[PDB]
Amino acid sequence: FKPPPRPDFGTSGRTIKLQANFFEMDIPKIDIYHYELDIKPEKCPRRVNREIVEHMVQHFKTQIFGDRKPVFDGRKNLYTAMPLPIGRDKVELEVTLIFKVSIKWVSCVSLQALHDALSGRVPFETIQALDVVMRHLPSMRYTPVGRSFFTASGREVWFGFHQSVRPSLWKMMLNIDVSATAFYKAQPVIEFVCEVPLTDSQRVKFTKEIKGLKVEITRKYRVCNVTRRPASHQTFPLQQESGQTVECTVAQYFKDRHKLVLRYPHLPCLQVGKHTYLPLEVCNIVAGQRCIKSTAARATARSAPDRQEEISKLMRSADFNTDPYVREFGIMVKDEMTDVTGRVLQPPSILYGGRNKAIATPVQGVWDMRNKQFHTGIEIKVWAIACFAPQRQCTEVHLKSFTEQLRKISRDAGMPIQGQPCFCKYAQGADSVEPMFRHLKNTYAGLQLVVVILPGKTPVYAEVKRVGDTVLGMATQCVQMKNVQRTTPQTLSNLCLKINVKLGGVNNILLPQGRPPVFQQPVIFLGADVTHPKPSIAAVVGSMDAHPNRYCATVRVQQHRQEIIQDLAAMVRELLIQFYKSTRFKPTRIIFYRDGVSEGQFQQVLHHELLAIREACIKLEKDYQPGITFIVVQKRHHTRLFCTDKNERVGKSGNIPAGTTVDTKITHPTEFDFYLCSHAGIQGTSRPSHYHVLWDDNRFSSDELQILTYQLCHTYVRCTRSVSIPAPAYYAHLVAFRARYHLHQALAKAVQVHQDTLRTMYFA
RNA sequence: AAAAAAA
Repeated sequence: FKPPPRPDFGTSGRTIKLQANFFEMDIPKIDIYHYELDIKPEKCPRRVNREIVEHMVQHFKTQIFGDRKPVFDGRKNLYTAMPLPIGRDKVELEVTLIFKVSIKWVSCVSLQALHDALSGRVPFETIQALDVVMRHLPSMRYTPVGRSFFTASGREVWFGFHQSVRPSLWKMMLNIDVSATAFYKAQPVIEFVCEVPLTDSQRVKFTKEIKGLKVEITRKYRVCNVTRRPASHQTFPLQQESGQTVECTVAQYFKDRHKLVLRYPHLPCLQVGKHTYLPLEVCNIVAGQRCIKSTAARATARSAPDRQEEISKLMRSADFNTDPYVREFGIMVKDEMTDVTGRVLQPPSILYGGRNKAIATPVQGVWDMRNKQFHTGIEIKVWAIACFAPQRQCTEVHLKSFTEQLRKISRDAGMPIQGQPCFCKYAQGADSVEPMFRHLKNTYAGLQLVVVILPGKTPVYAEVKRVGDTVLGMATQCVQMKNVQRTTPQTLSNLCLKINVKLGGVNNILLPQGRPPVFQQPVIFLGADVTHPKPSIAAVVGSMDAHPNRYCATVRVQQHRQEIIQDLAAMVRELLIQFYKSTRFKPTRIIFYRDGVSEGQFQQVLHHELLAIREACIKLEKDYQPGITFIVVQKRHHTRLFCTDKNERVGKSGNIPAGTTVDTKITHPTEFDFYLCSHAGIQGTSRPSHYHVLWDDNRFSSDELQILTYQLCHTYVRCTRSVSIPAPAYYAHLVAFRARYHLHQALAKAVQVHQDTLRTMYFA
């Protein structure tokens, strides 16, 4: 039900001086007064209600407000510094040239409760109020997008920033970060049509780009569909002065009431609202809407000291300590970043294979395959290469050499490719793949892999994967034609990493000598993530080794945009059933890693998902009562950590080193959480993964779980690196994403995977 | 779809 109290802060790893974009807030101890605001009509969006309050605050200065300046939620909440005569109800107010406004007093918001909640005794309404104060004035000036703000200097990038009030130990802080987002450019639709008579293929793409967007007339209409018929032919039921309803072409209607004759009658019409039709000549896309979905990569990113400068530049630009509404309440936001002292954990040694074994020691989150080979190499006796690019643009000599080098490296990689390709084909057409794909497994018993080669963007990868893992059960490895003409000793080396484990092999295992005490008993590791598009796809992956290296995946479909997992009881049980079949043991502890859950869903996710993970254990045996560790991981937060000393920055990114852990200062005051940069930053500013532990029966310490989380990120089997999140939560992302390429019993039947592929990691 | 990182 409720999260556990933080056990400790731990003492592991070397200390490092850092900075965070958390800015301390000097909060007064006065009370805040909340007022509900019911305005008619209630249909108006966020921005208009803020203008209504903005107009009535000046209008009724003598009547009700006076010296005070009120902050506005944007909907139905209004906080003030000191009380108003409005208290006890009631005032009904008009806004002149139509809105009737009602200001009703609610309750007093005591700020000391926060000053007390950070030192014993977490009132959401108080933190809800402090954000409204800081959010209010930037909402006036800039265009708000969720929590972030943006301004205006066929997509277009708008540079803005993010703002949020977050609680921390002993005090309150303000989180600010530079943010950029793609926005649909304020274009006339005719140029929006131009930038993306129309053919059915020419037309159907435009409908995908503009559906659900808002346009104006040369009113506010949200587009629903793009007509098949042009303006000169599309009709609508027009009534006449007589009363009878004749059919009228949309081109001729503008020719009568609006005196406008269309220049582009051959183009279709934007359907707005039903029964309304608008041609493309008179429509401009509404400015200020976030885009739903190379040049965008150059504007984004920058060194970590570069981003650290922009946040401080922006902190100078806003100057929150001189914000008239922040002045009214007395809040003071420090102009300096918060100094935090993190800890860099030791990376676990990694045992490789072959008779020469070896011990890879990761430095800056990287090691190499050099003078090493696989812990459990899989010698491939036979396989079938199937290139899908023509010998007009490819040649046997490529594949004669591509396999020549590939065989040479797998010889060094520990999975010796001793056989030779049973056949080597050229085949084109996504449809003819399946008939060929059927004929290859029958010709060769003990067959393993099929190296299909795919040139550029193509939906054949969807069918090669759909027919590959769900039906017949053969292994499948894809590679672009761009990588068969050019073979560097690493492009092929990362391939042998994926292929070996996809054939049941073990590329590497953590040093068992140096391992936390949670491995003294049998323990299973789970990862879950939901990817939304109609149906949301949920995947749950479970540990199968005690190393732990090999995993197994279960993926289901569920309600559109649903973040909870109802089939968690079914999937965890099925996952944990496969654990006994492979390990011969029952896992004493379940370590659940959950991804994609915001704190607004913590009480909703933990309640159901922990009960489902307990329903899974109880269906096995009446007394199978292991310990559940519920860990929500977060990568889409906004916390940033920068190095105080230039002698600790790593690479051109200037980012923090791998294994940087933070328990103090900027974490949740009472509960148990921490930020952990398991990886090293190659590009831009690193975003350290945050782990909030909602349930823990296993009685973990802060150290042991932080080291366990760090060690699991090394166990990724697709690169010689540490990664963003632990491998279970990472593998869950692949599986739910792999099910997307599998295109209502048939959907679950399409997402269901074959038995022989379910044996190991088809997804890696 | 060699891979990680970056929105």
